Amino acid sequence: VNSFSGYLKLTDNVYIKNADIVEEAKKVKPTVVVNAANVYLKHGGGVAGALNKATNNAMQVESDDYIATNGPLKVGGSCVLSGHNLAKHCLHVVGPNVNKGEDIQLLKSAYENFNQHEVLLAPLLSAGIFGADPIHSLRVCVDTVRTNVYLAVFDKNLYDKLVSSFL
Ligand SMILES: O=C(O)Cc1cc2ccccc2s1
Repeated sequence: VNSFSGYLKLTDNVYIKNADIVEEAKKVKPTVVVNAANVYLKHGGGVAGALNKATNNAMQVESDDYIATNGPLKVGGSCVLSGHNLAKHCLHVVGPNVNKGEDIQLLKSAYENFNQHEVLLAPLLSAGIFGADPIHSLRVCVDTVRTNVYLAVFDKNLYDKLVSSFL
């Protein structure tokens, strides 16, 4: 038993809710919140900006130190950093950005990072401003992640569409 509330069950291990991931993280304070990162950990917009804004920019300060030491992530890759005021840990995962020309085939590699954590609060990787088809991203999630994933879909209309179209 855990602390997540009002999620629809999609599969044995995947749950979904129409929720702001920031508000969800503040309420639940999960062990792991997933950030929809880029390889530079430049948290300008979307989930990264909203999460970063909610940390008062501490996520970006930590991230710049991480990049200065380690260099950029790989598309499909991840790193674990602090969750600050939102979670124990933040798993920064780089899904391919279709709007930057990145290969959508790397989405499965991105979701494999979630398997290193027993429970995660996560967004829909490569969807929204990443340019991928969110229906596809949910299918790859369900077909790749074996650990317990709580998907927070921000967009109301998109949440309804994902549930109604889910096989
Ligand atoms: O939750 C949503 O509505 C769908 C989105 C996924 C995502 C990923 C990165 C950046 C923004 C967004 S919006």
